Amino acid sequence: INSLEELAAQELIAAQFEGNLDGFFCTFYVQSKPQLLDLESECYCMDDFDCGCDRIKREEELRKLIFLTSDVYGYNFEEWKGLVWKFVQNYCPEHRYGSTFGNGLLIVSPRFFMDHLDWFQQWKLVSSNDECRAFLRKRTQ
Amino acid sequence: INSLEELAAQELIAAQFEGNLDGFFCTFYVQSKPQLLDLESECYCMDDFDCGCDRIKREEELRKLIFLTSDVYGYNFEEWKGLVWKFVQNYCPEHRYGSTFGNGLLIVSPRFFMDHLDWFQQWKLVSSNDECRAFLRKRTQ
Repeated sequence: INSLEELAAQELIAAQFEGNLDGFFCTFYVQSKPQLLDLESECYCMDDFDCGCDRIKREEELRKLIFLTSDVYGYNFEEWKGLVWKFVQNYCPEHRYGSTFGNGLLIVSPRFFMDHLDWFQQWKLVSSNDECRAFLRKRTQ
Repeated sequence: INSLEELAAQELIAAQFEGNLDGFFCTFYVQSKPQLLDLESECYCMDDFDCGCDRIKREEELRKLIFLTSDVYGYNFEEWKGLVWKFVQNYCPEHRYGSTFGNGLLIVSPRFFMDHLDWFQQWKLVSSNDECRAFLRKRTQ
């Protein structure tokens, strides 16, 4: 049922989303049981200085919440979006020196992806920070 | 022993620079023997997955080079500035609920400072990424 529901979405991504959910410096994956510990770090700055481990730890915390809140029926969808927005705010594109750029990773369950197909289709077309902020703004309904 | 040079700098900072070297999301200190090892991390990812450690290691690496190359006479100033650009490029403030809008930290030798005071005044009154881009890339003087 986990594979079975994951399979339909992965087939649906192939069919209608051209094999991917890449958006603006961020892509979504659709998995029933993600290996979230494989996406973590162990990070200490010594001698009490913000080296940037916090930024890392915050990113992991938010990816986790974005998944866990997606993996249940009926979570507040605007509050979910606000979490994505905080992730997006905290992301800082690892642009490999020259003119290269990379994508932040987020994960959502298959049930959630398939309750929100139109939304994930728009996600892919986001082209700026300014559009992104508008797209993720917490509407009432 | 080598404080004499630092204090000559600290006196000029207080006297002629309003007591700081803050610029556009970044700050210079002037130190003869900085404790760069204090300003460090020991952190790793798990998977092949880039968890954001690479950006921190790069930051330290560049910070240290920025200091070491300032700590001798006659280094290629344009190339020195090139390191500063790569540092700024690789920097990003941590953002959660707008504020805070924080500063990166660089350190430079007393003598390097005292041979480029004029350049350091211009560094302060930068206030955009494009002003930063131009100021660092354009042949000085």
